[PDB]
Amino acid sequence: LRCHRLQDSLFSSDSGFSNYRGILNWCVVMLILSNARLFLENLIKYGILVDPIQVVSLFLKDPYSWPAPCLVIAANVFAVAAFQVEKRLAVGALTEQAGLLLHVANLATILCFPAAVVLLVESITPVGSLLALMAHTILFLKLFSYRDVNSWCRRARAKAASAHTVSYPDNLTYRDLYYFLFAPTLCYELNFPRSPRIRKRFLLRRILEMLFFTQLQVGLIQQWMVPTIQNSMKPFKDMDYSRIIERLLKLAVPNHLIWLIFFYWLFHSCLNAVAELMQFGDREFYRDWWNSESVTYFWQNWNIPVHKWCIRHFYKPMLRRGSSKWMARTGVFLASAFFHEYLVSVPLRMFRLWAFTGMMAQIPLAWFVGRFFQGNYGNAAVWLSLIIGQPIAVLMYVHDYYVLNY
Amino acid sequence: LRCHRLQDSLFSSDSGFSNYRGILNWCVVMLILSNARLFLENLIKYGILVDPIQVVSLFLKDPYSWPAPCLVIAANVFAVAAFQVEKRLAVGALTEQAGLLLHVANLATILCFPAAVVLLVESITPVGSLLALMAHTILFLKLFSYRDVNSWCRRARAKAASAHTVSYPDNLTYRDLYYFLFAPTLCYELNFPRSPRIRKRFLLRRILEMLFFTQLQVGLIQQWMVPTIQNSMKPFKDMDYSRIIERLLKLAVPNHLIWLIFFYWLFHSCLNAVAELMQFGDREFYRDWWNSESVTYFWQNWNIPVHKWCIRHFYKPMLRRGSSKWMARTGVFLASAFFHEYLVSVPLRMFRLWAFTGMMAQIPLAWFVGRFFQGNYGNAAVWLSLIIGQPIAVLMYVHDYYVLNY
Ligand SMILES: CCCCCCCC/C=C/CCCCCCCC(=O)O[C@H](COC(=O)CCCCCCCCCCCCCCC)COP(=O)(O)OCCN
Ligand SMILES: CCCCCCCC/C=C\CCCCCCCC(=O)O[C@H](COC(=O)CCCCCCCCCCCCCCC)COP(=O)(O)OCCN
Ligand SMILES: CCCCCCCC/C=C\CCCCCCCC(=O)O[C@H](COC(=O)CCCCCCCCCCCCCCC)COP(=O)(O)OCCN
Ligand SMILES: CCCCCCCC/C=C\CCCCCCCC(=O)O[C@H](COC(=O)CCCCCCCCCCCCCCC)COP(=O)(O)OCCN
Repeated sequence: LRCHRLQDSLFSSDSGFSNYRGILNWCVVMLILSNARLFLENLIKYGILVDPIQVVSLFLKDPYSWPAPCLVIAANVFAVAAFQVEKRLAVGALTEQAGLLLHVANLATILCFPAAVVLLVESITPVGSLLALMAHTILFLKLFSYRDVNSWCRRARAKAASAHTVSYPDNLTYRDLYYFLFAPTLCYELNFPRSPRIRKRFLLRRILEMLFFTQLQVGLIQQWMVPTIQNSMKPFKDMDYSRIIERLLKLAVPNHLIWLIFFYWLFHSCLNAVAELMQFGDREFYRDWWNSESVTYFWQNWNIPVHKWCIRHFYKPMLRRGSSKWMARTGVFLASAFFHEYLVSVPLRMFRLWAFTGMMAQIPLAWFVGRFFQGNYGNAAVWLSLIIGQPIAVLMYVHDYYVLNY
Repeated sequence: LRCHRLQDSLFSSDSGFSNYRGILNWCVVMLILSNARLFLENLIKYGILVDPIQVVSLFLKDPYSWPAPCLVIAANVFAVAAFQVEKRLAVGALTEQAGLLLHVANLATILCFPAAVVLLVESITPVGSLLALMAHTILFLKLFSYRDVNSWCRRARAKAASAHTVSYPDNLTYRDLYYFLFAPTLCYELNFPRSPRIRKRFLLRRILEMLFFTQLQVGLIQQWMVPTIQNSMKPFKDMDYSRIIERLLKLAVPNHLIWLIFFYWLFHSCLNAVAELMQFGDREFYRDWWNSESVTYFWQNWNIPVHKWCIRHFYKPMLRRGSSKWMARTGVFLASAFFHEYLVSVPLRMFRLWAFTGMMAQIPLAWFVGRFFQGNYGNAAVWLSLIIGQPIAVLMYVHDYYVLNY
């Protein structure tokens, strides 16, 4: 025919190729080539330990100590309490007002009890504090969705009474609830999709990814960031804006890499390992936030579980139960900022209100990046907005907690 | 509807997402964040020079010296000679046998003259030697395609004589030929596609990419590879296989990064700058060789110009002018290996026949990777096959030439 068309190079902006799966395999190949010797070393050196049954027996030796696993186990009380008020109002008792009050009390207690235990106890590690508060905020969102879905499938039955798949009143079983609580999702649903089998190879690869990226994050921190912080061990709350920026410029890129590894290690490897153990089959925990040419598209695709919980339990109901789309969006912003400063600042016992100010500054930044940049330049603007952006607030919190202790 | 489908995570193999444009913008953002200060520094420090008109006047001060630009300029003699035999047999003279002999003489001279000048001159730098030989092999392929296309469009006219677009005998103009010679293509064609305009912004970005990635390659070499080579300055021709491998394991990853930057800097930035200056509009210089889950698919998409020149001037004619598809493929292999060892080993004056042995070993490696691995594991196997693969042969040549001189 004609050996020469009129086209564009694949790497060009106006080409629209977008088939770069292989820039991922390249990053995997290079991470492995660079960390595989050390990973086999640390795996034989740490995997040879007797961790599994010794740490559990040690914790069982002194309950009421190690208050973070104590909190995580006590969360079952709130789980069972929600299940009880549900299964009790499922038949005859607790007219909707009473059940809604019991559930609101249970939810507010899920939120305010672990915060209290964390603040009013000195023997609780901050990483364990964070695990307790994150488990309890996950449980809070899960039980909020539980209440909402059961209320819906109960109003529907009450209506239709005067006109394989499990119907409404037959899903209130401890098996069901405690499968939902460990499901990689925040939106309750009768008849979750299911995977055919367990795929031992997939689960093994997920566990390997978790171990590898854990060791990689440890490398990143201990060899790029802890040295840089220890060069000038001065808290951010006392430094000035100039010195703060001079230090954050040195700390940003390692912090960004650590956050990318958190995202992968958690929203792909950990959540897929969980969803594979208990066959879950949905497995859309994230969407392509990396090719997000705006901050608004970034937030709507980072953390798909939380976002769809938001959109169908906190934003759509506000539009229904009221008006002012603007007020719904600002309420979503408020809730997200509250949960961020509650996850980052209650474990570290700080309240400098930095995560909140960063979450705020995301707004003018979002308008800026949405208005000025487009396409791949907008995507690069979003990548900048993530390198400094919000993760720098969490970095400031952790930097202050590091230099104020060791 | 139903908030939970049955799907897979985007990073999973069996998902088939492949929209990772944004893992590229991330690499650009990070390369810029890591090298921008130094790049502005080296640009003000090197761009302030009076390079443009001083080096040309200095070369014009002593022609017959600097033999590499002398060779590149003398290539115009072969260009004009091919154009002359064409435009002369275009009308009445040089029956096809005579014209074919003149063109074969011209081509063999294009190949054997710069090799001779390079070998039989001591004052020629190896980088300039390589530029001369690469310009002359590009000219050879271009003129081969020129001969073939004009022969075709002349046989067609001779036939049809006894039954906007430019017809055959009206394309033989110096403007046309010397546009073709500088076109980013190896396949001649009457009526090349054309771009509408010059797009000063695009050309500026291409020049910026060329400068940036040149400085980046200089950084890579001088700060990752020259130190590593100077730690043990021992030629590869004298070391044993064990020590050779011990050193190549240390040299591979920097060599691989340098080769990726060569690929980009040349097959995208340089070729697009050229194609934009002289509006060319075709601009398919490469295809997605990065997501190539086999070595055979890699070769067929790395270097699209050379590959399509191959497929429609050296492989399809052999299938036509003969048989034995196997023999056509092995002839393609032979020609590629010859040109590789002629580009890498004539400038360095070495003839250890290493590039040839690597090009050979690509064959069993290609069968291996094609048979055993699939999908993303096949792609990772190809990435391995590029990290050690063929570029290590060129690395061995350059390492020997470095340690044997400085
Ligand atoms: C004693 C000798 C030590 C050195 C030689 C042995 C090294 C062995 C390496 C072990 C590391 C294994 C864990 C790495 C972390 C990643 C785990 C993994 O398989 O990740 C997978 C990613 O893998 C890929 O993408 C393709 C496979 C990559 C294999 C790369 C092999 C490199 C060479 C190995 C040897 C390295 C030697 C280094 C010497 C300096 C998960 O894949 P997915 O595409 O996301 O989807 C799969 C589910 N659909
Ligand atoms: C104030 C002057 C500008 C900022 C400082 C200089 C930065 C370096 C300047 C130039 C080197 C650029 C090398 C790569 C060029 C990439 C061109 C481009 O548009 O990339 C695009 C993607 O990349 C971008 O958009 C990058 C935009 C910049 C992001 C990085 C941030 C720059 C500003 C802060 C710099 C701070 C440096 C100091 C840090 C301590 C699209 O890709 P493509 O394949 O190139 O296609 C374009 C044509 N269709
Ligand atoms: C020491 C290791 C050096 C590795 C250098 C090559 C790797 C390039 C670096 C980062 C890759 C960034 C990828 C795009 C980020 C957005 C998407 C994302 O979340 O990516 C995931 C996040 O991963 C990352 O961000 C990787 C972080 C890289 C940390 C690099 C540490 C370098 C340490 C210093 C090395 C010094 C070498 C010697 C210097 C003289 C990666 O996903 P995957 O495992 O590839 O998925 C495949 C599943 N089958
Ligand atoms: C504390 C530790 C020591 C200090 C930090 C040291 C950092 C410097 C060390 C190593 C980095 C050396 C350079 C690695 C990347 C080589 C260049 C490269 O891959 O070029 C790319 C070539 O890519 C291809 O041919 C596709 C296949 C390979 C995928 C690209 C991989 C890029 C890796 C980026 C790593 C990011 C961190 C770099 C840090 C300087 C050109 O792509 P582009 O510019 O993104 O184009 C899109 C816009 N049109």
